[PDB]
Amino acid sequence: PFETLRAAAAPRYFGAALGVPHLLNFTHDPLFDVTAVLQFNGATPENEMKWAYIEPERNQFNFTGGDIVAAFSAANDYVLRGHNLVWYQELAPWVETLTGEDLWNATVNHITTVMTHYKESFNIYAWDVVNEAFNDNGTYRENVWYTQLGPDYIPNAYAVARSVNTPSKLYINDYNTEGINNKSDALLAVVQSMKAHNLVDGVGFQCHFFVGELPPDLEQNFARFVAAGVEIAVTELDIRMNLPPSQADIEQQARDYATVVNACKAQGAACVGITTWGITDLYSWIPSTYPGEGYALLFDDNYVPHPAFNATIQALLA
Ligand SMILES: *[C@@H]1O[C@H](CO)[C@@H](O[C@@H]2O[C@H](CO)[C@@H](O[C@@H]3O[C@H](CO[C@H]4O[C@H](CO[C@H]5O[C@H](CO)[C@@H](O)[C@H](O)[C@@H]5O[C@H]5O[C@H](CO)[C@@H](O)[C@H](O)[C@@H]5O)[C@@H](O)[C@H](O[C@H]5O[C@H](CO)[C@@H](O)[C@H](O)[C@@H]5O[C@H]5O[C@H](CO)[C@@H](O)[C@H](O)[C@@H]5O)[C@@H]4O)[C@@H](O)[C@H](O[C@H]4O[C@H](CO)[C@@H](O)[C@H](O)[C@@H]4O)[C@@H]3O)[C@H](O)[C@H]2NC(C)=O)[C@H](O)[C@H]1NC(C)=O
Ligand SMILES: *[C@@H]1O[C@H](CO)[C@@H](O[C@@H]2O[C@H](CO)[C@@H](O[C@@H]3O[C@H](CO[C@H]4O[C@H](CO[C@H]5O[C@H](CO)[C@@H](O)[C@H](O)[C@@H]5O)[C@@H](O)[C@H](O[C@H]5O[C@H](CO)[C@@H](O)[C@H](O)[C@@H]5O)[C@@H]4O)[C@@H](O)[C@H](O[C@H]4O[C@H](CO)[C@@H](O)[C@H](O)[C@@H]4O[C@H]4O[C@H](CO)[C@@H](O)[C@H](O)[C@@H]4O)[C@@H]3O)[C@H](O)[C@H]2NC(C)=O)[C@H](O)[C@H]1NC(C)=O
Ligand SMILES: *[C@@H]1O[C@H](CO)[C@@H](O[C@@H]2O[C@H](CO)[C@@H](O[C@@H]3O[C@H](CO)[C@@H](O)[C@H](O[C@H]4O[C@H](CO)[C@@H](O)[C@H](O)[C@@H]4O)[C@@H]3O)[C@H](O)[C@H]2NC(C)=O)[C@H](O)[C@H]1NC(C)=O
Ligand SMILES: *[C@@H]1O[C@H](CO)[C@@H](O)[C@H](O)[C@H]1NC(C)=O
Ligand SMILES: [Mg+2]
Repeated sequence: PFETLRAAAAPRYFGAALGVPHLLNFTHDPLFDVTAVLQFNGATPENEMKWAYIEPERNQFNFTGGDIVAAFSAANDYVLRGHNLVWYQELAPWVETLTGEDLWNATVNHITTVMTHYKESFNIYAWDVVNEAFNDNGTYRENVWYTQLGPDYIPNAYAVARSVNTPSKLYINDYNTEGINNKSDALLAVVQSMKAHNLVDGVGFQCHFFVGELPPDLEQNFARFVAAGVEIAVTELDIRMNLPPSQADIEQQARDYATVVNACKAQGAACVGITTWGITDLYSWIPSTYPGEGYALLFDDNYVPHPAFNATIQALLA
């Protein structure tokens, strides 16, 4: 109280994507784990619970990576989000050639085995069961499950997740759904249905934003999901800019983080937390995905806070 993100956010959590290779780099880069403990009280595994890592061959599970992030989280009594179970990317190659009932059987076994493991071992607050199931124009993404099983795979996946009987909230997660547009409309219609049918609890908004270009009706869109009766969370926040960073963009980034915080706070108890997709710019996915862009997180390459850090603290407290 009130100098850290985690303190300022209470009773909401303020989390970070944590990668196993950075956590285990404590010797050479202690500030990563130190900043995690001092500033954050939520965590999402960056990669190692994804299908390609956790079930690399059929019915052969590898929990090592997920267990490391979960244990770090448990030691610090973080809010832990499981991420993710059904997603067209970072999918083990053997899945992509399965057809029909065979594909569905593999998927049921994936969801059930992974969730049962973490039910018995750790406290998972929420699971991103299905990730990125829609296209920008509001149609269903034609991934392998859609192609083989049709649109019903989405509620069926939540049905399977429910049958594990964990105390985890079940979330659906996506990007470009943060404003009011075709994609968020489509997501909302499906969420309204699934919520009616007791299948989903939460909606995750990734919020991979570009500085000074946030969605115009961010808060209003959050509000209509909350009106549908789900909780929401900001799940993968970063706000990127062109490098080297201009003074104007650094200042605007501060305003943009505050804008996201305020859109969350406006929902009261229904918005449970904010997670940034990483801790420091030094390991951000952005400069390797968008060359010449970066400076997107709250701490720079030397773990010195951005001006956005102060703006986030102030918005959380106010
Ligand atoms: C289930 O899921 C699991 C979890 O995901 C999977 O397990 C993970 O699998 C991945 C992929 O294979 C693996 O990542 C790779 O690891 C490679 C091994 O690196 C480690 O070991 C080497 C070698 O250590 C030996 O030698 C040193 C000294 O030379 C000694 O100190 C060691 O104790 C050890 O000695 C013993 O063995 C030798 C013979 O090997 C004997 O001669 C000796 O007598 C001893 O018996 C180390 O050098 C590495 O150390 C680095 O990282 C650790 C952190 O864990 C640091 O503490 C350490 O200081 C050092 O850090 C430096 O390197 C890192 C990058 O590695 C830098 O970031 C950092 O700045 C430092 O410079 C490890 O301990 C590794 O080689 C490989 O590297 C990749 O990147 C390089 C670029 O450098 C590329 O060129 C390569 O191609 C690779 O892509 C990569 O990181 C994970 O380690 C592994 N486990 C975990 C927990 O994630 C599992 O496979 C899966 N199972 C399935 C699917 O079945
Ligand atoms: C575990 O912890 C360790 C820390 O102990 C982590 O290692 C560090 O990892 C970071 C992130 O990858 C690296 O930062 C990057 O550095 C490169 C340049 O690196 C070269 O130059 C370094 C500086 O060299 C001078 O200065 C030193 C002393 O300061 C002198 O000793 C030298 O002689 C030079 O005068 C040098 O230190 C580097 O180290 C190399 O040394 C060993 C041998 O010792 C070599 O074998 C290795 O190859 C090792 O690299 C190296 O020579 C920068 O270019 C990077 O900046 C880009 O990326 C940033 C984000 O990552 C971004 O903010 C920047 O703006 C910039 O991005 C821009 O440019 C990109 C070009 O690629 C564009 O793609 C992009 O879009 C954008 O436009 C970055 O700063 C550290 O070098 C590294 N430190 C060490 C000591 O290794 C390690 O990663 C951790 N591991 C895990 C798993 O967490
Ligand atoms: C809204 O935008 C979406 C996304 O841009 C767009 O959806 C795309 O539609 C086209 C067809 O109009 C899909 O193209 C393919 O058509 C062939 C048949 O010729 C199918 O075999 C494809 O199936 C996929 O699966 C194959 C394995 O069996 C793979 O080879 C590959 O993954 C194929 O894509 C597929 O139906 C295209 O896949 C989709 N894209 C996505 C992301 O869903 C849609 O047309 C737009 N609607 C509008 C503008 O009204
Ligand atoms: C998406 O926008 C287009 C305009 O190009 C519109 O015709 C269509 O009805 C919209 N889709 C949905 C699902 O609202
Ligand atoms: Mg706990």
